[PDB]
Amino acid sequence: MCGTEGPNFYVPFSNKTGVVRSPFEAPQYYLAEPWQFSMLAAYMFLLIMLGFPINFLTLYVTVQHKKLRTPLNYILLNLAVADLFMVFGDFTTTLYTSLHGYFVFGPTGCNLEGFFATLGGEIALWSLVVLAIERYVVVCKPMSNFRFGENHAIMGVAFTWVMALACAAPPLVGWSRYIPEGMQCSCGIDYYTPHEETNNESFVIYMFVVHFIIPLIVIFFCYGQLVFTVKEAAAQQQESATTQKAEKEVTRMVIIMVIAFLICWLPYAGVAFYIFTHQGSCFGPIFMTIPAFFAKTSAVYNPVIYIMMNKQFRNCMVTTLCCGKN
Amino acid sequence: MCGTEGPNFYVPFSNKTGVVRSPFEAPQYYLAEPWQFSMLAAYMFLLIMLGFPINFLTLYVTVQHKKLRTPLNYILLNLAVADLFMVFGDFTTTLYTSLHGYFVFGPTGCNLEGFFATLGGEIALWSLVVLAIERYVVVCKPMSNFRFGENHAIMGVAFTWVMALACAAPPLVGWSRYIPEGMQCSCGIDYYTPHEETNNESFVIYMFVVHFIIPLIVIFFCYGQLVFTVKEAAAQQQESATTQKAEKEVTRMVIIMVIAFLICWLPYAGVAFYIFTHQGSCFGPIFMTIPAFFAKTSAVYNPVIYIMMNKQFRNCMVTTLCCGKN
Ligand SMILES: *[C@@H]1O[C@H](CO)[C@@H](O[C@@H]2O[C@H](CO)[C@@H](O[C@@H]3O[C@H](CO)[C@@H](O)[C@H](O[C@H]4O[C@H](CO)[C@@H](O)[C@H](O)[C@@H]4O)[C@@H]3O)[C@H](O)[C@H]2NC(C)=O)[C@H](O)[C@H]1NC(C)=O
Ligand SMILES: *[C@@H]1O[C@H](CO)[C@@H](O[C@@H]2O[C@H](CO)[C@@H](O[C@@H]3O[C@H](CO)[C@@H](O)[C@H](O[C@H]4O[C@H](CO)[C@@H](O)[C@H](O)[C@@H]4O)[C@@H]3O)[C@H](O)[C@H]2NC(C)=O)[C@H](O)[C@H]1NC(C)=O
Ligand SMILES: CCCCCCCCO[C@@H]1O[C@H](CO)[C@@H](O)[C@H](O)[C@H]1O
Ligand SMILES: CCCCCCCCO[C@@H]1O[C@H](CO)[C@@H](O)[C@H](O)[C@H]1O
Ligand SMILES: *C(=O)CCCCCCCCCCCCCCC
Ligand SMILES: *C(=O)CCCCCCCCCCCCCCC
Repeated sequence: MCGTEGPNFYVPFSNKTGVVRSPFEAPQYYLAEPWQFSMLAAYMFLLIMLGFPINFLTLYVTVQHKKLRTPLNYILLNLAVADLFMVFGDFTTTLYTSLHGYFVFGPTGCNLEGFFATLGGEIALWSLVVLAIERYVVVCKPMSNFRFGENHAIMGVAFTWVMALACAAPPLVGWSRYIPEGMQCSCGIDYYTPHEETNNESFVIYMFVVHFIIPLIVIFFCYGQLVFTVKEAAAQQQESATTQKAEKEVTRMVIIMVIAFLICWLPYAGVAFYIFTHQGSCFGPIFMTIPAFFAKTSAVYNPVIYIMMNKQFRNCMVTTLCCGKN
Repeated sequence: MCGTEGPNFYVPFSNKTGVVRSPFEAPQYYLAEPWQFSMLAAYMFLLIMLGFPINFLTLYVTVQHKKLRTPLNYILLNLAVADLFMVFGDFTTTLYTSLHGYFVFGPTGCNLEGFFATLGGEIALWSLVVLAIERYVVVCKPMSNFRFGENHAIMGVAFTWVMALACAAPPLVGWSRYIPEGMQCSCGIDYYTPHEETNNESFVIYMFVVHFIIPLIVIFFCYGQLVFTVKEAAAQQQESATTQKAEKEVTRMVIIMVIAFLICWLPYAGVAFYIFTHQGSCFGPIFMTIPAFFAKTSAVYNPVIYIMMNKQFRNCMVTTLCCGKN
């Protein structure tokens, strides 16, 4: 028996020595050295310092450039706000609590911080999904005589909110639950503990399917079709060298988008799966931190991929940074 | 009497309570809370995470692009290596010692770490100086029938090394000295203490003049003349719109370069001056950290200004990041 448990938590450490305390009450420095708690904080510092400017800039530059506000960009803006929730509801809090060596906000603080930290990265997730669907619709033109417009773009955004609530809201009401995780400075969904009172098991499956498999499939299909439609067109168009460039560009970019999605969600998926099927086994606090390290950083690399590498967004950004010129 | 002193150090705190320990021996958590030591470490993390890629990339991209290696770029490469010394000899060490709450490497560790941390930012300093001189020489053509070439560029680089040793080497031999500074996790020149055995006073003046005033003057003169020569040419050339752009660009860039130089060196200068003329007065550990916060970060913003905003370097960089294309 690998850890110690209580009404609202599970500490990944054995109380055989009597040292273990509530992660809501005293420091966890038996889980990890304090410098490791600092490093956790250092990381949380990095992600704020990078995540905030680049995501906030996105909103800001949109306000400055009329060229940018187009129904197809609505979802990208959604991404940037979602990333901000991640930045404030998650990274900063965790910067704060890590520096105490435990989650100082108690169980309600855990529900809140967990809800927003989940709501943030889930909106971001479904945004990447919705974007792919639209680009598929717009570029592949699967349904004839359909022009994508502002009203569709709204639903696409609202869809992310519904889907993200369909994930983050249930633990607040008793399907799974939020508990401190890893080094116990941050709160997340309990996918690793078979807590029957909240039916944690049925939820992790529902998560694995609806919030992982569905996204992975949609994202592959949609972009799959795209790299098809575009490679097709170029082969029928070879007298055009620009067109040849375009097909090249798009492919590369989709490879990046697809790889990026995996780097973000694979570890959380691989780990959740492994634990589910390895149930008798002991999983340390740091290791539990790893798939989180991966997903959290997406709040930096997503807008670099999806915004900064965008021709339109970058120029407006470069213009604004340089105070109106260039 | 504001602090406590010992053979190799000065702690900015009063031993009237008997709590003060050697910064080479035990934690300084009476100087500042531990979370503040973490934050110091977080900052040191930021500067490595940003400072290393962008400075190392510079060296690397030069290796990949023949277009870049030109005598006028030698000094820029010097800048990037100097910034690296700052990154490894300073930021990482300080990341390490901060996490102990004192300088764990003892006085010899203090001499080393101080020497390299000084040598780094001083090479960087004189690089910005040398660059300005060359650009003045090349653009203003003050001396007729002179073409700048590889051999001049070498001396320019070597000059930075001589000048930086003319600064960093004396404290190792008894003109001033290296002691832990601020929160006592890092070592620097002792400009704040009137330690007569090493003649700290005559050195801070020599520093203030030779390593601050001289740089400030040269940098203003040289770039002053440049924004003159270029504004002159455009006024005589107005039928050319490109030329009009150029004069605009250069001016803006010099404003940035000049402002940047001040942001880096003004606080260290203002503080050193104030302390010199305010000698009876007490200066806290954190405040002593401030002008260092400013100068250290230049290891990030200098190569952004001087390298990434360079048309030539950026493109090669953008090419290399994207794995040969675009
Ligand atoms: C991990 O292990 C440690 C050790 O098992 C455990 O800490 C212990 O918790 C109990 C509470 O359940 C503490 O017991 C108290 O001890 C003090 C005496 O110093 C008293 O204040 C308390 O007495 C009251 O309660 C007793 C019965 O529960 C009655 O006998 C008495 O009349 C009072 O009503 C009580 O004995 C105990 O001190 C700690 N021990 C240590 C070493 O901290 C901890 O709870 C575990 N962690 C987790 C995560 O569950
Ligand atoms: C800031 O203040 C504190 C308090 O003033 C100061 O720490 C003290 O340093 C002295 C050493 O100079 C320590 O004295 C030792 O105490 C222990 C007893 O616990 C003994 O090991 C030592 O005895 C030897 O030395 C004595 C004379 O120096 C002889 O009488 C004896 O025979 C032995 O030779 C010695 O007394 C003292 O314990 C600490 N006190 C505290 C509270 O830590 C500290 O040095 C100051 N910091 C700085 C930066 O200078
Ligand atoms: C940058 C934001 C910094 C926020 C405050 C960090 C405060 C850490 O606070 C410290 O936590 C310790 C337990 O670990 C307590 O014992 C100390 O009394 C408490 O001061
Ligand atoms: C990322 C690099 C982390 C390097 C190691 C940091 C080690 C901090 O180490 C700790 O310092 C304490 C005093 O402050 C000592 O009391 C502890 O015993 C020691 O483990
Ligand atoms: C060849 O095609 C290599 C191409 C792709 C490079 C894509 C880089 C995206 C980087 C996003 C930001 C990542 C780091 C975030 C750190 C917190
Ligand atoms: C109008 O001209 C505003 C123009 C200048 C912006 C120049 C920005 C340079 C930034 C360099 C890197 C700074 C941050 C380093 C953080 C560690």
